Amino acid sequence: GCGELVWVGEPLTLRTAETITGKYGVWMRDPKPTYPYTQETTWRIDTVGTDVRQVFEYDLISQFMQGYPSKVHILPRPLESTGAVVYSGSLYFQGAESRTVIRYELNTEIVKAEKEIPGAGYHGQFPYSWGGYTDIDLAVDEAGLWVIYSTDEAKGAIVLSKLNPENLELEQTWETNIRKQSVANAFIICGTLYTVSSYTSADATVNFAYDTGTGISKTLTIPFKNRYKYSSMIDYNPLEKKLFAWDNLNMVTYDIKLS
Ligand SMILES: [Ca+2]
Ligand code: NA
Repeated sequence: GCGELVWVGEPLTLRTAETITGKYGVWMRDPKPTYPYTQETTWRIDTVGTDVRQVFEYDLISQFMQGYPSKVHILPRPLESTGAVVYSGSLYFQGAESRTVIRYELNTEIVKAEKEIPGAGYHGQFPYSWGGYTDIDLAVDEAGLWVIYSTDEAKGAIVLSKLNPENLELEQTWETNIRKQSVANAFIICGTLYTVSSYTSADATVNFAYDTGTGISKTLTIPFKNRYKYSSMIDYNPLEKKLFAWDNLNMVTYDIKLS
């Protein structure tokens, strides 16, 4: 079931990139798998550079952890930063040098939808604290697809919007009081946005929460370890109920507990 985050486990390393192209990146599974994929299917994008187009796909967890990809997709336009997600058969990613979110259907390699996130800063305006052009961060939780960003009107505070996964329309929007560039990353669990304090520390914390159901903001002190000292991506998977992260070449996962 659902609840408030109360604990994060130790990071477990599932795969380590062998080249500088994977110093930062995004890896993910689909919380709503659709044919021909399953809950084991894994995608990995090494995101260093300026023409990021290769998406590595692995049918099996064993292949993700020990082998070569089973398929490589070449995106039709370059991707920006580490914020992408996979949801219900599509990769949702941000176009390079844009505030455009793109829905790319993985089995057909068809762009099904594109949407400018209204007012969103991009390309170094409202990144997380490490930089990396992390202005726009997609998220999946128990209720579906969201996007995390900021705007000039919000003065750089985290804004989050629920997204229609079919056509990318914004369905509802909330404004927090958390400066986006003051936190290392963020993710959503059960409709509550959580932030991480530091991308370098072994003794970081999950330090803020904003509950979209109640409008209430809280401070937290839940320990969070950046084992390799440079976490570029931290997302939540609601099917596995785990955090997925990318830390200085390493694809890692953290158990959690909800109350
Ligand atoms: Ca995130
Ligand atoms: Na994301």
